[PDB]
Amino acid sequence: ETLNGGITDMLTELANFEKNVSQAIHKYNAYRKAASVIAKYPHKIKSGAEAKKLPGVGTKIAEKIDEFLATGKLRKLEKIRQDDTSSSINFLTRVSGIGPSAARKFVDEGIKTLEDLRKNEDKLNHHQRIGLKYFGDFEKRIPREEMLQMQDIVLNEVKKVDSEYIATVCGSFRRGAESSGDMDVLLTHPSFTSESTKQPKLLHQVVEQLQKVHFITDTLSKGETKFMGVCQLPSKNDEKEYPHRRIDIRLIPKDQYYCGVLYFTGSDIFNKNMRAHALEKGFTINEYTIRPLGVTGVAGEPLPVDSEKDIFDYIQWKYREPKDRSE
DNA sequence: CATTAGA
DNA sequence: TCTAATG
Ligand code: NA
Ligand code: NA
Ligand SMILES: [Zn+2]
Ligand SMILES: [Zn+2]
Ligand SMILES: [Zn+2]
Repeated sequence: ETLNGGITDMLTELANFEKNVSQAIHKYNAYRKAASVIAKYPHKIKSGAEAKKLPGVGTKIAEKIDEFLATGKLRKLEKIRQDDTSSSINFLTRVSGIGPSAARKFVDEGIKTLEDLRKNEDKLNHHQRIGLKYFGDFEKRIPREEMLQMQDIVLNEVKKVDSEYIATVCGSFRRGAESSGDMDVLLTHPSFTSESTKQPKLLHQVVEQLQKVHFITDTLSKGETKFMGVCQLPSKNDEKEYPHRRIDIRLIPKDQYYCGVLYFTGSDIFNKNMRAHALEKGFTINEYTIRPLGVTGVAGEPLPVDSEKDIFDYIQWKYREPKDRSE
């Protein structure tokens, strides 16, 4: 956690680089498991050979481990870090919609900068166009203060549209968080569950309302259950317009709402921990349900959930407010 | 690990 | 159809 820190950090840098700059899923996979185990190792690694005894650590990494222990650096790391091509890919990739694949491509053609991106907006698809457009605004955290206004809006419209809608804003924001990255709204409705062969309109009506009053300003991807756009609080009385925010809305079969809400609310750690617990308690938890375990090794039969409670009850835990879902 | 664009 | 990108 701090004993194997640089080691695991160097390893991750290395890993990540294989994967993006080059396309060596293998090495890239190498560094990762390695970085994974040395991370667990409960002792201060004092040398390569010592490391080496680890599962996943072979001679290559061992060597890196030595150089790094020996001199506080690494050559390949120094080299990479400097490498303009690689720097370039790492950067382009920051545009929402630009992944490694495309990043490499552009570079190839020679678009290495944000400005390059501009004169070449033609080479870019819709998503990427929007990502380019709100590059600054997207990089910005969302102050909770704003979160409350946004939530405020979405709730009112949702409701005006149909009163049968149930929406919950998940994420860190749900957990108390001072700021958040984007708004996640989980939605479900009664007339829509596991069976009841869809009802696309259900998601669409709402998106439509939202855009209607100018909350949603762009569509990154809209399908029949997941809408991915951009929103913005009305830039009030001039002098201060708001930053364009990322928003995601998902439609859920009402019969698997709370599992989902449970899930998305996190945190990753509360999850895993909540999940690990369900197991002893003789169950299984996932993004959509909770099924009792059966001795034959496994089992199914999706238990009926009416609120975040029932799930707790099931695994017979203490209801933990979202606020304290931290781990 | 699942959903959407796109070519 | 696959393969990318977001989560
Ligand atoms: Na080994
Ligand atoms: Na990106
Ligand atoms: Zn020790
Ligand atoms: Zn989020
Ligand atoms: Zn999100």
